[PDB]
Parts: sequence; C-alpha cells; structure tokens
Amino acid sequence: LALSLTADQMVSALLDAEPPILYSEYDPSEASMMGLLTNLADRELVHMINWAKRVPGFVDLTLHDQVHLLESAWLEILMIGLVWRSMEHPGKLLFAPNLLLDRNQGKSVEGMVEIFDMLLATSSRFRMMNLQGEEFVCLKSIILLNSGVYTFLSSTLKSLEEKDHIHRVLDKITDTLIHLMAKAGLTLQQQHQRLAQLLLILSHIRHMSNKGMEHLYSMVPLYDLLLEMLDAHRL
Amino acid sequence: LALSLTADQMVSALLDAEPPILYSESMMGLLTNLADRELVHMINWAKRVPGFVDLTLHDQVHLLESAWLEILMIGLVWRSMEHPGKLLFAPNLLLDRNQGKSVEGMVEIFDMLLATSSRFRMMNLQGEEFVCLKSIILLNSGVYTFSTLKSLEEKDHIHRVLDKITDTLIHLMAKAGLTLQQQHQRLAQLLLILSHIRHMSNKGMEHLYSM
Ligand SMILES: Oc1ccc([C@@H]2Oc3ccc(O)cc3[C@@H]3CC(F)(F)C[C@@H]32)cc1
Ligand SMILES: Oc1ccc([C@@H]2Oc3ccc(O)cc3[C@@H]3CC(F)(F)C[C@@H]32)cc1
Repeated sequence: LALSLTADQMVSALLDAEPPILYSEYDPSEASMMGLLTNLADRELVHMINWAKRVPGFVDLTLHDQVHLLESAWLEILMIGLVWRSMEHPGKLLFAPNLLLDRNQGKSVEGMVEIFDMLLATSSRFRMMNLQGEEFVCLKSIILLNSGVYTFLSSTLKSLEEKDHIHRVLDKITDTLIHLMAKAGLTLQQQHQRLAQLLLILSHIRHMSNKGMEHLYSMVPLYDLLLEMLDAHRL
Repeated sequence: LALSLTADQMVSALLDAEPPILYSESMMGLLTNLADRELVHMINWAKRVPGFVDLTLHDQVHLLESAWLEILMIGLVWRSMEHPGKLLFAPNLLLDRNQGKSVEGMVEIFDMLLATSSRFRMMNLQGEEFVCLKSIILLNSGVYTFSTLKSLEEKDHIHRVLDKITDTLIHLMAKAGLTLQQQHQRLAQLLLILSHIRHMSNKGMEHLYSM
C-alpha cells in the first residue's frame, strides 16, 4: 500500500512519524559523560523502533529483515537526528536540550573528538544547504531502508521479494524528494544536482557511524534486544 | 577549467584517464602487493580527474588518503560483474567465497563485495557511469573532513565539479533513453551504493590495521 502513496502523502506520514526529543538524565555522580550519551542513545532506541514501524513499507517486511535494517542503521539514524537538531548551534552538538556540548567538551571524552568534528562539519553542511525538514525525514527513511539492504543473509525467493519491495519504496522516496524540489521551483538540472548532493552526505553519515561503532566497541546482543522490542504481542 | 567542460568532454576525459588492470605477481601478501602497485596508478588517474589538480597539495593528499580503498574496491567490483560468485582481484587471481574463508575476517567483506558486484550486474551498470562514480568517490569521500578562507574555496570547487559529474551522469542516462523519472531513480540508486562502498572500505581498514 505504501507504494500507492502520493508524494504529499509520503511526506505527511514521515512528518507524522517523527520521534520525540529526549532529555539527558542527571541531577543538576552516577555516570560519566559517555554514560550520559549511551544512556540517552539507549532510550532513543526504543522510540526509533516506533518511528521505523511508521515508515511506509517497513512493517510489511519480515521481523528478521526489520531487525537487520535497524541493527545496521540505528547509529546513522541517531547521528543524522543529532546533526539536524544541531543546525542552529554552530560549534555545538545538541545531543539533548540539556546536553548541548561544544568541541572542547568532546575532548574530555577519550577519543571522541574526531567524530565530534565530523558531526559538526555535517551540521554546517546541512545549514549551508538550507536542508528542509521535509528533505530531512526522507533522508532518514532512506538510511533505514538502504543501509542494510546490501547485506541480507539469504537469497531465497522471499528475500528477493523483500529487496524488490525495499527498492520500490526507495525509488518512491526519491520521487518525493524530486517532487519537493520541483515544487520549491528548482530547475530539472538543479533538482538532480541537489538530490546528488543530499545522497552523497549519507556516505559521510555511514562513515561517522562506522567510527562511532569502533569507539563504542572499543569500550544482550543488539539484534536480540531489537528483536525483543520489534516482536510485540497483541494482548 | 573542468567547470567549462561539457558532459561528453567529461566522459571522454574520465574514460581516457582509466588506469590499467594489473596482474597478481600467502593470499593477503598477494592482495596487498597488488593493491600497493595499483596505488601508484590511482594517483596518476587522480591527477587526470578534472578539477583535482586545482586543489592544494595537502587537500589532494587528504582526498586520496580518504578514498583510496573505496576506489580500489569499486574497481574490484566493476571487473567482477561478469563473474557471479567470484571476485576478480586480477585476471590471474579470481577468487570465490570459500577461498575467502581462508583468511580471518575476510569472508564478511568478500560477501559484501560479491553482493555489490551483483547489484551492478542487475542494474546493468555501464562503463561511462562507472568512471563517473569512481571520480565522485575521489572528490566526495574526504571533503567532509578537510574552517579557513582556503577551505571555503576548496569545498566550493569540489562541489561545483561534483555538480558537473552529476550533470554528466544524468546526460548519459538521458541518451540511454530513460525517462526523467528513471534518470532520477537510477542516479539515486547509484549514489546509495556509494554508501555501501564507504562501509566496505571502513571494514577493510579495520581488517588491515589488525595485521
Ligand atoms: O541521539 C543521539 C544520542 C547519542 C549520541 C552519541 O553520539 C556519539 C558521538 C561520538 C562518540 O564518540 C560517542 C557517541 C555516543 C555513543 C553512541 F551510543 F554510539 C551514540 C552516542 C548521538 C545521537
Ligand atoms: O583492486 C583491489 C586490490 C586488492 C584488494 C584487496 O581487497 C580486500 C578485500 C577484503 C579483505 O579482507 C582484504 C583486502 C585487501 C586489503 C586491502 F589492501 F585493503 C585491499 C586488498 C581489493 C581491490
């Protein structure tokens, strides 16, 4: 059904599915800075799952594939969200309304400053491009559907069907982006130049996620933890 | 400047800059040796990429340091298209999945490379499109991690050249006879694959580093 949605409907649904902005939890002695960060991410994860289900076409996939996509994309989704809310805070990262950190504070945290700077640069880029909220939610949906699609275990009929569907929805979101741009008044040439610029940023977002993984790895398996939350009962 | 070249001139310039396919001369030794010799050639190819030499020396170095493994990998995946289930590291070094199990932590990357190659096969990726994507990788990968006056000029240059390569890719597709819708969708599909390639490179770097 998600494939019958119009651009405007696609956009509406995504806007409607946006997760809440959470707060860091502390008494303004129980955790370090990185603890505040991981705790925050843990809580957002729960909500990310609710968002994912509301993304057109996601719930049509098997439980296995849904989990695989999220396990592959969760840090990219958190990061693009952080970059989006950091846009109006040059030099700073709004991890939470009560956890606005600047570059110097990311040094306190062993080996996080590289990622910090990359996240800052991405935020500047978004600002510089006049990234619209509508384009932002499309991008986040593309990350969710595209990040793990290239690494699906089996290659059985069911899996092939799944990949066909994922790609169809991805082409859909592509049309929605082009549509928005056409509406904003861009020329065809300007439309494809901007689509390209936007999609190229996701490559840097993937890179930042990988470096975040390492940093996190350095210091229950997420698949089972995700599965647990995605696999709900109807009681 | 590169910024004045037409779509056909860009294509022509990229095709002509194409590096040669090298031959393998115990596995990692052969793979690393092959990679090491390809790097000499990659650098020359890079200097032929329109716009690239206009950048400072430090920035050229920065872009190559950042993109070199992705560039090797997309080359690898391209010459492996017509060999489903196999990775053609060199015409005399064509390996399968089972052969990757040999080395620790290689199979996972192998499988990703194989999946990427299959994707290119399924999309019927053309060589004109391939040289554009490879050039996009070179100019895009490290640009995000170069706030000075010079930095502004550099990123502006890179982004204008990228817009040029984008017009070139769309042009190619237009001639191919795709509808506007099909061009946009195909451009997107190709660019989204670049993120998977970035991912393989990072895992490839972790691998190298552990040895
Ligand atoms: O909504 C968000 C909530 C938290 C974050 C944080 O981002 C960074 C960035 C650099 C770094 O070195 C560590 C982290 C931690 C570790 C984590 F759990 F992976 C993600 C955390 C990001 C978005
Ligand atoms: O043109 C090419 C020449 C060589 C390759 C190899 O690809 C892989 C793939 C998986 C892996 O685990 C190791 C490697 C080695 C290590 C390296 F130096 F990074 C690149 C090498 C690829 C393309």
